[PDB]
Amino acid sequence: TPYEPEFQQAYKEIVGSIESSKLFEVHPELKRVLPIISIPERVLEFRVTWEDDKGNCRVNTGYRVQFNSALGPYKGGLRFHPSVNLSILKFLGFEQIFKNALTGLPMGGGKGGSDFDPKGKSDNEIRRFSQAFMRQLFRYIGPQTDVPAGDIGVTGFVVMHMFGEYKRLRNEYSGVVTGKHMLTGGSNIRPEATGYGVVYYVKHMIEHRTKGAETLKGKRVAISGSGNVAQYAALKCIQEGAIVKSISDSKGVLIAKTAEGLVPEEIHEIMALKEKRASIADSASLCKKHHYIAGARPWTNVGEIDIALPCATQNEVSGEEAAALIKQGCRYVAEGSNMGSSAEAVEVFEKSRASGEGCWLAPGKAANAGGVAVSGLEMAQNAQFSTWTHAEVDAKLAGIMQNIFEQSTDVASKYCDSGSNNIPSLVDGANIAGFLKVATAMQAVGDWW
Amino acid sequence: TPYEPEFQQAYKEIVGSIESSKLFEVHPELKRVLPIISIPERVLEFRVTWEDDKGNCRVNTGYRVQFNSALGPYKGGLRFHPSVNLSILKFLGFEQIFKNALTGLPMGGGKGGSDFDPKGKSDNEIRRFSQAFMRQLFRYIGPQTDVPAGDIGVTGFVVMHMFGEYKRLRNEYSGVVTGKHMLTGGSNIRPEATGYGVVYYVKHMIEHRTKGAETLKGKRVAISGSGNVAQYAALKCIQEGAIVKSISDSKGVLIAKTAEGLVPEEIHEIMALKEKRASIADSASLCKKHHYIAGARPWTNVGEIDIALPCATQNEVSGEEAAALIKQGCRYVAEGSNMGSSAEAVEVFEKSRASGEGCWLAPGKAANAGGVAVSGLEMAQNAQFSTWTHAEVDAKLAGIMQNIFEQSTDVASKYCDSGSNNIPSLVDGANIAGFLKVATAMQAVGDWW
Amino acid sequence: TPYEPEFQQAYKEIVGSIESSKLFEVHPELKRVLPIISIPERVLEFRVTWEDDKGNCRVNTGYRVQFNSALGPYKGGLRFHPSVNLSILKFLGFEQIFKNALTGLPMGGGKGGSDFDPKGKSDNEIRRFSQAFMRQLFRYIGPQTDVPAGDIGVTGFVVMHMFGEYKRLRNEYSGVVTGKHMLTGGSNIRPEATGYGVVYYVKHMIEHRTKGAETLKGKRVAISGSGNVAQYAALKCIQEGAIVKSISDSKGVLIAKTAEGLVPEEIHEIMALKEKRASIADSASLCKKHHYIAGARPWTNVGEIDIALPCATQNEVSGEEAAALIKQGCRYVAEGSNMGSSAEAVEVFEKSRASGEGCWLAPGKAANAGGVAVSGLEMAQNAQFSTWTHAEVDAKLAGIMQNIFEQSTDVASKYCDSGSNNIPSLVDGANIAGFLKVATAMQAVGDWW
Amino acid sequence: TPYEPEFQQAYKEIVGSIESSKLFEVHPELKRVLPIISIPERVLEFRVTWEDDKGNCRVNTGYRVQFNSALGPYKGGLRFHPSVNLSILKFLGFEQIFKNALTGLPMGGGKGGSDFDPKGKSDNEIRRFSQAFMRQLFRYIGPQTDVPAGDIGVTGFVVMHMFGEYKRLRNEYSGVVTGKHMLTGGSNIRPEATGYGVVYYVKHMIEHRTKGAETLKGKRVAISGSGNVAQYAALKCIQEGAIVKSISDSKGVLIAKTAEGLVPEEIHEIMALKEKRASIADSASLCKKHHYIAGARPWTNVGEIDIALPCATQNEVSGEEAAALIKQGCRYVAEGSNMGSSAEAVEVFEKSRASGEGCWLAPGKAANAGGVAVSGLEMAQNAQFSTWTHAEVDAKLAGIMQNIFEQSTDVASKYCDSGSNNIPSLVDGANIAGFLKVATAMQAVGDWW
Ligand SMILES: NC(=O)c1ccc[n+]([C@@H]2O[C@H](COP(=O)([O-])OP(=O)(O)OC[C@H]3O[C@@H](n4cnc5c(N)ncnc54)[C@H](OP(=O)(O)O)[C@@H]3O)[C@@H](O)[C@H]2O)c1
Ligand SMILES: NC(=O)c1ccc[n+]([C@@H]2O[C@H](COP(=O)([O-])OP(=O)(O)OC[C@H]3O[C@@H](n4cnc5c(N)ncnc54)[C@H](OP(=O)(O)O)[C@@H]3O)[C@@H](O)[C@H]2O)c1
Ligand SMILES: NC(=O)c1ccc[n+]([C@@H]2O[C@H](COP(=O)([O-])OP(=O)(O)OC[C@H]3O[C@@H](n4cnc5c(N)ncnc54)[C@H](OP(=O)(O)O)[C@@H]3O)[C@@H](O)[C@H]2O)c1
Ligand SMILES: NC(=O)c1ccc[n+]([C@@H]2O[C@H](COP(=O)([O-])OP(=O)(O)OC[C@H]3O[C@@H](n4cnc5c(N)ncnc54)[C@H](OP(=O)(O)O)[C@@H]3O)[C@@H](O)[C@H]2O)c1
Ligand SMILES: N=C(CCC(=O)O)C(=O)O
Ligand SMILES: N=C(CCC(=O)O)C(=O)O
Ligand SMILES: N=C(CCC(=O)O)C(=O)O
Ligand SMILES: N=C(CCC(=O)O)C(=O)O
Repeated sequence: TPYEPEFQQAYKEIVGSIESSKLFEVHPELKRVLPIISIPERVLEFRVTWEDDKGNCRVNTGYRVQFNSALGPYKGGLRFHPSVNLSILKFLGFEQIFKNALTGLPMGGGKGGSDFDPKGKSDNEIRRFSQAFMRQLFRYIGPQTDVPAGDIGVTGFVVMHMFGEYKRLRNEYSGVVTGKHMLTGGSNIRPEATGYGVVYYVKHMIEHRTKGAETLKGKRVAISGSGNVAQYAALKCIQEGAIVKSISDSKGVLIAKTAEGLVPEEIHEIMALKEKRASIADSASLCKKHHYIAGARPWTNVGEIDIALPCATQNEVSGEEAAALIKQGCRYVAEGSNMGSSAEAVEVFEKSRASGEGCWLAPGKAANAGGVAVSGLEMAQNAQFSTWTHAEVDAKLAGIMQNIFEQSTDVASKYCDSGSNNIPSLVDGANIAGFLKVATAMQAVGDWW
Repeated sequence: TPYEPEFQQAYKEIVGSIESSKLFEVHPELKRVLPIISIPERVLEFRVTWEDDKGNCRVNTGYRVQFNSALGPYKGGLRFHPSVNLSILKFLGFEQIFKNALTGLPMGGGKGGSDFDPKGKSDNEIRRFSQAFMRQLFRYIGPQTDVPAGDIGVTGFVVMHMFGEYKRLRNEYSGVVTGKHMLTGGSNIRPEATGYGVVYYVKHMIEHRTKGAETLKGKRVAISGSGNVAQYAALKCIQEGAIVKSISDSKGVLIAKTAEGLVPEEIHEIMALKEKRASIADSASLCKKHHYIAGARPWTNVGEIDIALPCATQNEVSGEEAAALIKQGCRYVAEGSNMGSSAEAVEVFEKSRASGEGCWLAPGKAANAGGVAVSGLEMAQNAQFSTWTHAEVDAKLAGIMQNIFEQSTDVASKYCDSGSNNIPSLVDGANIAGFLKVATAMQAVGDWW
Repeated sequence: TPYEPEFQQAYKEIVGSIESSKLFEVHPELKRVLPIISIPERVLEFRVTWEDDKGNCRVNTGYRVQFNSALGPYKGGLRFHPSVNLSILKFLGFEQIFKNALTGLPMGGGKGGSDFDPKGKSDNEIRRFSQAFMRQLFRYIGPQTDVPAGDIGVTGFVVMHMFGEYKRLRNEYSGVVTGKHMLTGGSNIRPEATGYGVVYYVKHMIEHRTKGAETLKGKRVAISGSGNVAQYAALKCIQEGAIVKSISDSKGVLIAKTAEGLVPEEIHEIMALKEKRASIADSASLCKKHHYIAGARPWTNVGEIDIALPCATQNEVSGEEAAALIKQGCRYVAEGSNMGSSAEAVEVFEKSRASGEGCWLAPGKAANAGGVAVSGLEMAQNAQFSTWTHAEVDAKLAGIMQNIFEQSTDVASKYCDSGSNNIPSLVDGANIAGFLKVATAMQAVGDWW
Repeated sequence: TPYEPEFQQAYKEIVGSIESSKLFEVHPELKRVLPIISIPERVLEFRVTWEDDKGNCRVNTGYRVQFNSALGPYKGGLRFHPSVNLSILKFLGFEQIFKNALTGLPMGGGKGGSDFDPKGKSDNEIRRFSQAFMRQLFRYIGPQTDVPAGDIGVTGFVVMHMFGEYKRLRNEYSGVVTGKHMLTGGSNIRPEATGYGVVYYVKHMIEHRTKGAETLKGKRVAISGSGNVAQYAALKCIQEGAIVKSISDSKGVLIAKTAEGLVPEEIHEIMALKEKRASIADSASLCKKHHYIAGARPWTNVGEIDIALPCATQNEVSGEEAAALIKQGCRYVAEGSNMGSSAEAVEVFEKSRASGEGCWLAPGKAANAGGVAVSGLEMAQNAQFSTWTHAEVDAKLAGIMQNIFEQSTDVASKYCDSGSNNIPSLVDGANIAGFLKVATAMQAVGDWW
């Protein structure tokens, strides 16, 4: 039995929500599910051998965790980052079970990736790695078996290289991956889906907490990250009349120097930088206009703030940063990143919600579900031999995020207690709602009794 | 060439309708189809070895008759009953060809099952048997090959155990079976579909026979059986304002002691008894309130009656019972059960229709088609990556049953003669309509020339 | 549960040997095997549609009984005869389990065929039927799964058409069938193997019964049948210095009119007749030279006789014929045909052995095993990428038949009682030896416990 | 990157032999192999769900490490022990690469198993677990892909249950596993092979070290373990005229109380105890006759000794025990167990060899190779459709062990230095010989360049 801190972190939060609720008082038989659900159905690791631009034989480790398939084929992204290991991918894959359950679409949970580092690699090297990766993975996936997509380090470029290699090796053209190109079975809204869905979720939070007194307009938002989720979270914020006060990467943070915050052209500039695996610091002009802080996160540096959207990586909000956010005025936190808040930050936010200023955390498995939701929609369009409009997909996305919110608050009211401020735990509601659905389907298919 | 009485019975009725009609005068080439269509495309038998709760090695025989696939993949239920043998399953599978053709959905015909007896078995034993059965069957079925579901003795519990075992063994999540759980690709209305569709069919019969003078409201209905088909036939009858005067099982019959008949809470009580494989006699309270007759069928015991719905098993209405029904006032018979009426009962009812009181039999292959129709709809929802509403499925079901009625009366008028009472044979119309469609598709795919 | 007389006959003889022996006194747990072993692992039936020389759409039923695979892949011949049905093929497939066990080669037991009648068909029609048959069967067989060969009505012509169709459909060249052509993975001695092995077995019988006082030289032999087994039994008899007094077909019997009996040129003439599906009666010259009896079997017509070799079909020796054989001097009977002796004939011969003149029956599952033995050798040569010499295969065949004899007498002495004449039952010894081996392997692989 | 101590231990010893030798001076390009070879080609983990005798849903983790396939299909045993995890199975699978290379047979290296604990389980539970395990593994193995067999906790009973389940699920009868039953493609000598091969290896050690002055006769041997390897090592020792002074299990050690040591009937008694998963302590009579020490290993308790055969598990000889062995007279150590000697014990023995009393360690990857060698021979017999005699297999085994010895000493002389006592390192020679072969084949197939 090995040391898997991130997996254990994610497991402890979920199980804590469940065990602290009335669920096992009402349904004591469900206790039997926990030892079973927490062992993946299957894990694959494989050597990935590839050739660099200098002709050297290179090697990296690849993985696919197929955690749960009670509700559908395994579904979840691929992460290319030098930190990747089994522990991280188990955290993500376990989260993904419950997140996918919340969407209402027929998707099991999985996650995979490699310790391959895209930084410093050419597009040629990345194509070659992608192809080599898929030459290991193809036999273990399929449109009704396991449907990947892109997570950290895995762009449309990578996903599409993988689609191409699968279609060649299996000699079929199907919905094996999502995040595809629009000419090859892609969905409108898929690039935008995660970040748009985070912001949709926040609109439901503001409505509920203010009992309809306020909207997202004029809210000051601190975003971290500068990739797929952060970009479109920032762009949706701006569309909705909110103020984007920060954006960040692994090297530092850009703090807007105007009360109007960052504007769309600036997000597009950063998008172009990240397409070339460059850093925010590499725009001399953005840095001179705004306030660039090498080595820092946004949270303690953004001044007065209303919303925080962690959109980079796990454990990117410390307990100290959570408390600083609240002192700076923050009352809504929604995780674009998977497990963005550290365990200590979760506790700070949950105590605020219960007893303090009422700062309200939406967990990633609810708030960030828009991406995998629109992936499900991509699967549906592929099966239907159809391509829906932007408006059609966005409306479905909005309806899904609303349903996740409603499931979360309904389940929290049924099994939990909100505390002094009467603000239900989105953390507890998402965990319990997702677990109950999966456990029920598991029982039907024979996974436990 | 072996003795297969039930198969021969079912074959003789179908062929009699066809040969007594003008069909082969108009299309003499169709005579060539009969020797071909009546040999199944394929039959599988397999040993099913399993372990009882005492640890003993047990064995039963399993089967899948894949009768015809001109119109689609094989489709039809699985029956667990100690009577099961090849003859019975051929009867059912041959019927199923024509029934499935009538639905208008792309479904071939098949049937399977085992002589395994669920009575006296634990849920644990039933899970184990289900899994063992599917470990024999899986290689011969698939979402575009052969899609089973539940018949006598095969509940959602069994179907879902089988789905789980298939998905594990084939490592894919697809519409391999219908009658699935709502969290795992099930359809709304599927449990209700057969019994609801029987009653829908009867409404068309009353409208036609009374030329719009009467409705189902207030009609006194004798139901046999107490399982999936009988339960929802009884509940639909009550919803429609009819009076349910009986319900039965293999041990006896409950006759209502009030003119109001049985009420929904009583049907639900019986439903709960049957979930535990108990008998009607095991409710002391139901028996004390009503009139329980050990060892009897409803037909001669229900007093005055308007409709008879055989919803248990084949050959459950004798010729003597048919005549007694008519003396008791019965003018509509609709088979929920497959081949519920004995050959002698069919003749009594067809002569009544032609020349007597006008008592009108709807054959199972028309009246009971709602179940496999909604199975087809479940296949469509699975393929579409969609879950339709209850209202949406029920409306489709109603439209299918109406279309089966119209096909039946249209074809009877075209090729047959109704006799003195001008009431077209639903028996003959269903048989000829179904046969013509299948024969036409067979010719296209090369099965005959 | 259907009427399967031939299966029941074969089962009753085997089980009688076992239950009348000490086996279940020594190993009482083996009683549990009988209900399991007697249900085939799998049965396939399929429609076989084909086109005659006049262009008509024709249909026949095909079958493959896969009875037992504890010792190896299913193995056994295909029979084309209008009598064929499931009962007959179950008899043969059940026999084949035990026969294959006796050979010592890794072969399970199965049998298949069709009610297709080769008589009156052209070679063109037979090619077409063969191909159609294999287009149904191919997915259920394979070199390590189920390896057919030719039984009644299935010649090398048929087997090779089937090989060709399999290799095309599966795009591989392997030992899927035995009885192949020498240019396509055939074995030397395979055509001769059954009839040669029968005569080898008889040599062991004469040695044992006469305690080395006599040989096969000069023995007068009555053979029935005129196909693959009879031909080479007759030719081996002649090589060994015995006298062939008869040969027969479905239309009548040729009795030799000389004490020298039939000569090889006459057997070759009949071979050529049977290649064209003609009858013995169609040689005017053979009939004029010898004594042809329309409608008769040899047994009561051959005059004085020492050995009887039933080599046509099941139940071709009545109890009355058995008694007549003994009155005519017969002291050895060896079944070339499967279950050649009727149940009443078996009893006559077993009582003779025990208490009378000492007439000694060798059951087909021992005496006729040479064919499937050399099939196993063909499988070994295919796997090895090798073709052994005639001498090499014949020596292996001889060694196998000797080992079957030794196993039979050793097991009979261990578990049975020979009676007054001290001649062990070859019937009982073969049945018990074969059953013990299969039961032991079944237990190891989990088929029973 | 996780903590994998056993894997790291095994890797460090191998790489130390290689890096301390002249190999990379002669062939510097081989340095590139180490980062590649040490990442498995593939790892599978899977949940194994099963039912205990009380009907409870149980779960365990299963694994198959497919480490290297340059020389053949993956090959190596399955271990059922509550300690099992990925680290242990990687140690074993990495060892297995090199061991399999040394045999000269075309076998890659792998290992798998489960944390399932057979102790306290019924044979029924073990059958059920075995079957469930194989229902997870079957798709990832095959006769030309990955061929398992039995390691700690995996008996013929388990292996054969697994064969049965594979043959059912894949519908083929092939050499998917080795260690099979003799009626189902087993090899003679396979049960005996590991322990016999250890003792064969020791005979070569004595010949070499004493320059032909001494033999194994009369040598006093301390054996640990009491399972498959220990039993047949003890029985071979006795056949060869050596004295068995100990045998042990996880609960304690039996020290012989006579100078004649243990006799074959005593080993057979222990064999029967271990078939029932009982302990040595459970024989009151053995314990009363001899000297039983609860909680102890043999090494410091056996008195004067010449040979030590660790035959239980990894790290079962401490550095202190190694030094005590030498003080007690031990001059030969041969590992029946994989990595039986701790790292500290290896160093004690290698310094003795180099500079001290000349105590000589043979590593498991050489000494214990007889088991997988005879597995390879079982694969060859299966492919050939043949069963070789005991004598034939034992002669091949003896020839393999001699060849492993010769390869080891030849390679040690070529690339290493023996030290003062002129006794070549069997440790270094096995590691380098095995690595060079695998690296060469890897290069040919494109695994590195
Ligand atoms: N994409 C989806 O559909 C989706 C859906 C749900 C949730 N998520 C989650 O959203 C987060 C971001 O994913 P993405 O798709 O936007 O990936 P992305 O496009 O690769 O962007 C990741 C961003 O996070 C930063 N980052 C990554 N790892 C970091 C680390 N260890 N320390 C600090 N900064 C780090 C990167 O910095 P650099 O630019 O300096 O490299 C970059 O700005 C992840 O937690 C992911 O699991 C993604
Ligand atoms: N389910 C479908 O979708 C479907 C569709 C079309 C037609 N059908 C037909 O409808 C009938 C009932 O099926 P079901 O799904 O309702 O099965 P079910 O749930 O198993 O119920 C069967 C009922 O019939 C009784 N029964 C069964 N075999 C009997 C026999 N030999 N003698 C007397 N009573 C017997 C049972 O009595 P106990 O409760 O005492 O056991 C029970 O009340 C069958 O003819 C079936 O083929 C079913
Ligand atoms: N071939 C093998 O390797 C093999 C091995 C072991 C045992 N057997 C058994 O040996 C017997 C003969 O097989 P075979 O391969 O020699 O077949 P074959 O070449 O087709 O010859 C069959 C012979 O038996 C006659 N016959 C068949 N069915 C008959 C019936 N119902 N009534 C009377 N005569 C009948 C045929 O008469 P016509 O010539 O008039 O048609 C013909 O002479 C069978 O019992 C078979 O199962 C065969
Ligand atoms: N079998 C093969 O072909 C083969 C080939 C090469 C090498 N090996 C190696 O040989 C060794 C023994 O394998 P085997 O096949 O003989 O297994 P086995 O039949 O299961 O016997 C294992 C023996 O070792 C003892 N044991 C196991 N784990 C132990 C632990 N953690 N602490 C102390 N004692 C322990 C057991 O004690 P209990 O009886 O108390 O349970 C038993 O006496 C292993 O290292 C294995 O990898 C086996
Ligand atoms: N990266 C994902 C989802 C990938 C997908 O759309 O399957 C996530 O939910 O974190
Ligand atoms: N039990 C069935 C139908 C099963 C199905 O829905 O395929 C029937 O039509 O009798
Ligand atoms: N016809 C056979 C054997 C066919 C074969 O060689 O597999 C028989 O044993 O009856
Ligand atoms: N248990 C094994 C070998 C298993 C096998 O024979 O494949 C070993 O070498 O440790």
